[PDB]
Amino acid sequence: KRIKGSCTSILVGKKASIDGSTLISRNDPGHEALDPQRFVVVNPEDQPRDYTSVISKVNVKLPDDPQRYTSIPNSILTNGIWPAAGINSSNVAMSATETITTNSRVQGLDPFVENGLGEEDLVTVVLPYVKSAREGVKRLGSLLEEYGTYEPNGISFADNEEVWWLETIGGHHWAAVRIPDDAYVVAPNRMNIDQFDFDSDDTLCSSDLKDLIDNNNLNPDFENYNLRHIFGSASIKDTVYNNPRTWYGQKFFSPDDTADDPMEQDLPFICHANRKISVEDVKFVLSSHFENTKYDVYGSGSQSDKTLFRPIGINRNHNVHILQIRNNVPTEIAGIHWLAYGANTFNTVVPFYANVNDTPVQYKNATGKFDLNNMYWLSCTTALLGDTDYDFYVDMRNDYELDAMSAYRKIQNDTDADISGQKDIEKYLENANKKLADVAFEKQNKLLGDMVTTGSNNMKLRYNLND
Amino acid sequence: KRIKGSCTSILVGKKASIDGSTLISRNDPGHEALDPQRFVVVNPEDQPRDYTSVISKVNVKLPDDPQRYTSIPNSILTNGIWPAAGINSSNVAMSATETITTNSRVQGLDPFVENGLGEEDLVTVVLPYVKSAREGVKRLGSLLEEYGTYEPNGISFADNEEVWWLETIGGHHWAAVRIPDDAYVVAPNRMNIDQFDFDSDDTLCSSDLKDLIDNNNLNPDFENYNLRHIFGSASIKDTVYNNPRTWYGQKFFSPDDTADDPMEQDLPFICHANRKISVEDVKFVLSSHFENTKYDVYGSGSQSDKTLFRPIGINRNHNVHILQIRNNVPTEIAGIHWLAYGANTFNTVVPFYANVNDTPVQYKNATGKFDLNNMYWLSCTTALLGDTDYDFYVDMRNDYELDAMSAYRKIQNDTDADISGQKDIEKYLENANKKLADVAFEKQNKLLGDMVTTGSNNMKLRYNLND
Ligand SMILES: [Co+2]
Ligand SMILES: [Co+2]
Ligand SMILES: [Co+2]
Repeated sequence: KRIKGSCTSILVGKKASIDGSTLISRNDPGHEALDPQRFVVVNPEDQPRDYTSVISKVNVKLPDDPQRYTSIPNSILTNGIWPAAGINSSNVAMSATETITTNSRVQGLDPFVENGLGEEDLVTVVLPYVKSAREGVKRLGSLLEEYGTYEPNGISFADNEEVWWLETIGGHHWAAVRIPDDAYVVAPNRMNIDQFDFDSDDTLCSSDLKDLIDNNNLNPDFENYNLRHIFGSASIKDTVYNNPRTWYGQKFFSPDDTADDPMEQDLPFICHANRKISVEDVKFVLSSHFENTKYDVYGSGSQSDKTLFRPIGINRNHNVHILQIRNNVPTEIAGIHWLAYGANTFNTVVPFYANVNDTPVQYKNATGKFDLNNMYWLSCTTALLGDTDYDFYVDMRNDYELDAMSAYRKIQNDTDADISGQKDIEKYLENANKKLADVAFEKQNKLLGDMVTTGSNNMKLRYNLND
Repeated sequence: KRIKGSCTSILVGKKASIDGSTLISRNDPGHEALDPQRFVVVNPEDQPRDYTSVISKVNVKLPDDPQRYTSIPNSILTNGIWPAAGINSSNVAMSATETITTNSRVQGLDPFVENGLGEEDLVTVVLPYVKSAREGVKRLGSLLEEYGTYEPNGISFADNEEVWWLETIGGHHWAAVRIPDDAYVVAPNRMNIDQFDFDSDDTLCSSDLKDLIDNNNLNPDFENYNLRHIFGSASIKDTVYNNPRTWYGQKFFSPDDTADDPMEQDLPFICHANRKISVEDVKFVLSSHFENTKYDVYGSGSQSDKTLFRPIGINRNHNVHILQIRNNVPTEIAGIHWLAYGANTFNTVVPFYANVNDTPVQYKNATGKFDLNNMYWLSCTTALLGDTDYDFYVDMRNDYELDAMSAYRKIQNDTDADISGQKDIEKYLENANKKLADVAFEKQNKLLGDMVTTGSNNMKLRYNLND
């Protein structure tokens, strides 16, 4: 047995969002436990042409024309801080942090390959060599066929037009679905793809997948093809660890199409919300642990409805990551990395422009010993002070996030609105990303001050007396 | 009154399964507690021609042409280790470990015969002399009429075409139903056969059964014949000990045709699933404790709608045995003994080929004192280590079972795919069986290492903390 944790992905098609962007997202648990959030640029320079896989050490030959891409690194690993997600210079987004499920019937036919690729390799070997989400699908599929994989994975791709969800199937097979423009998906650590039309333009798969199913008695259904019925799981672990997370998201976006059983094994894959979806919505769902009277995590009653469902995106590590490819803006400022910051219950997402060659100084320094001029330690301070009397800080937490998002959006809007006469767009965007980093810091500083100010004024008469 | 245990049987017709096989199954009563369980081949020589019944010592003369059959034994008795189930060289499967019920009106007419056959005799005196599921039914019926029985029993027979369920009735009578091709049955320790057509090609019974009923006011119903209404029980014990097990299986396979009362006395015998049934499905149901939200064994809060409704297969004594006769392959490799291994919450089923003259060296040795090279002792260790922190080990346990099953199926598929050019099929299958026993061992060995490794690092920062 080995490594890896719990993740929830939300995909939004370009007509399903409030601003016409595509959205792919994820929340992330860490394995060891320090979470300084960094984002990194990988220039064609730094891209290997003879790549060696992280766990398996197999050697992979990569094309010689890699695109610059921005990367979001991860946990403790067995070989270097591999990219979990990213946006390349063609505005293609990819995220490969969603472990899914399988079953023993297909594994008996196409087993995990112990010397295969793992999810740690996927962004590196796919993202720099494709100019569309759909190319991302075909290239990854072709690489699974060639090198195999030792894991069950779900991978999201997006560009300004399309969103694709790819699922690996056994050691070498795969299947993928184009999310409709007006649709959204909530996907936990369980194989998600349901009804599947091999003919469709909206689908892609191993060229032998249908024959693989038909010739080996893999299909449990009397009619049609449901890929997660065929290749996935419907286990006991799913009902408490995966399905309630799907259910919760679908209850939020589609309250009138979603019944009341968080354990349901056949919640639809593709959904239609009753309204357009914002970045704030996605952030909330990826942050929120089922909270209305039902399933806190936790407080006032019940706990006969509790302890045994799985919180999102809290257990914790709490990093929400949202990749947005916008429309109706010049293509050079379209790619946005909404990066987590962080941390505890005081996390926000900061909208960095992805189209840059260098990063704000904060994300290459240390992050050595405690220093309140450093964003990490300031966050840790705010985090720790937060659990003092935490529902004395619950209402100033919501104001903090609101006020910080507001400040981030002001910068994004001002930057977008003044793009037209700029002679150096890349430096222009570097400067915006540095304004964002600065206000993210200033906001948490204002937060530390407000907590201490009102805390010292409450602790003062939690000690009881006088007029 | 005297000996015996709790059993649940599941029967699947050849069009009801995912792979075109017939399935008969049972989970296994603990006798006392010796649960290293054997796999045994019985050659025609070792078959008595003058058989002596186990308890009653009555003498039964058997034909002189017995077929080779594989047998699955037990522990404690007053005489030996009788075969509970088996597959013969004609690919007929039989299982006789399902005690049922009766009533005083039929017993008042045809009492149990104190010196008759009991379930310990049935496989031995039926299986070696029949070439079809249906012949097994006719022979058992004839043997009950002749020697009588002291018990109420349910017996399943299968070949590659048909599945039959026979129920003994009083001292000498019996009735049997052919399970339809597209149907399945969940049958606990209660007389199961309901609506009954004497005329039918799909039924067999005592030639006087209808007359017995009509002439003795045995029929409680205004119209037609329901055999368990007439001959069986609808008792208080049935509502908590039998019916919930039936209900649970029917909820799992036929969720939209099954209501929500587990105590229901009139759940149908024959059922139609909403999907095709896998070996994995059958294993899960025969293993599973009634879970989720309502009634575990045991759990959530608060424990009186959580009950005297009892777990199958937790009492505990979890040996799942599935007899499969495949179609889809040559007849020489069609009979599969899915055998338990085992044990505690750490059991899997291994698909041993039944068409062999010898058994893996595993099931011929001692079974002496503690030795970690022995499958039994290795199993006890992982089992005991399992109840330290039982849901620190539950998620690596679901992966253990999944991963072992996959490795088994890989071997099964490879063995099957290369059968046509084999010159010594018997030696070929013995070798495959030895691969299976080995990998099952190897897989349990890897589990011990993984359990100890993760255990050694979690209880170790019961430090209560810090990096
Ligand atoms: Co067509
Ligand atoms: Co350009
Ligand atoms: Co039918």
